[PDB]
Amino acid sequence: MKKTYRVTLTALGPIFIGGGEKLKKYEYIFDKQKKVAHMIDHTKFTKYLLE
RNA sequence: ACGAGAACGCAGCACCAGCUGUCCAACCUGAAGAAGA
Repeated sequence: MKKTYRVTLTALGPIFIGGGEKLKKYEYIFDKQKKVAHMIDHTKFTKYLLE
């Protein structure tokens, strides 16, 4: 018989699963002073470029 | 000066009426977006 089991996972360390790779900053912004990286809303990015 | 002369085997008539090319059936099975030193 089939028995379901709800599973909870707590990452003790950092866990990374990839979905894509990007080179130096083209699809994101990196403020080196504040150690903060911003990902640009790409459709709003192209609307802004058109504007 | 023919057992012969003259004489449409012709007229009207729907190969037509009823009937599902239908019934059953997962595009499915397995696979770490991942690793040197």
